[PDB]
Amino acid sequence: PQVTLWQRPLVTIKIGGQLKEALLDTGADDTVLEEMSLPGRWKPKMIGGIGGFIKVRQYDQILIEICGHKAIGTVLVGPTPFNIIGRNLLTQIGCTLNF
Amino acid sequence: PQVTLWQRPLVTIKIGGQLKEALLDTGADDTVLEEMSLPGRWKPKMIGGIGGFIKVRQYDQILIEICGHKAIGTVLVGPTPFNIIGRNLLTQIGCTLNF
Ligand SMILES: O=C(Nc1nccs1)c1cccc(CN2C(=O)N(Cc3cccc(C(=O)Nc4nccs4)c3)[C@H](Cc3ccccc3)[C@H](O)[C@@H](O)[C@H]2Cc2ccccc2)c1
Repeated sequence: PQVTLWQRPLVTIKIGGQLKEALLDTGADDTVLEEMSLPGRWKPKMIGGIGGFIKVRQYDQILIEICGHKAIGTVLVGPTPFNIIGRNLLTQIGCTLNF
Repeated sequence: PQVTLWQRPLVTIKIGGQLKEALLDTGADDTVLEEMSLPGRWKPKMIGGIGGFIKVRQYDQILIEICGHKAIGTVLVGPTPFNIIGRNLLTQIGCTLNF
């Protein structure tokens, strides 16, 4: 759908049998999700943002349905204020930025 | 123009007589530029990012060319690692997110 930027672009995602709300985020290379339970294995990782670096658990390849659209990729779970869908999944649902 | 997100969506801005590149960031409510020489005076603000919070100078009423497009807005200048243009200016250059 087309989404204007007068408001945060949040979408509903279902991950892991749970529904979440997440921000669509063109500056983020990676999807980062607030602490939640996934089944399976993960790797420790660190990413930086404004403010600092956080240590995060890298899970792949997780199925996520974002709006209607299914995608599979790496998600990282950690101490983020908000669930962020970054460009690794945005490419997968065909998202463009248009001005 | 239409950007796909296989790379980071970078644009040239002209800000304060200086040419820079910045990231078009739908997740960022506020535009934050690395420290630079801006005239005029300002107010301290803090904003929060993913690794915590950063303290920045707030200038209002700043002219930016972002691609061909002039906008006038609030710019925070401070300890970011990238120049981010956020939704306060994105909305002025008429940016849409599309999937
Ligand atoms: O993959 C990532 N990093 C990797 N590291 C290594 C490999 S990959 C990664 C994934 C998600 C987010 C980010 C880090 N990140 C942020 O920290 N901010 C804070 C931000 C940026 C700009 C403005 C504001 C703002 O307006 N804050 C405000 N607070 C109060 C009022 S306004 C906030 C938000 C997201 C956000 C919003 C609210 C709370 C928390 C975060 C941006 O929207 C993101 O795109 C991105 C920007 C960025 C990108 C690269 C390096 C540094 C910074 C990085």
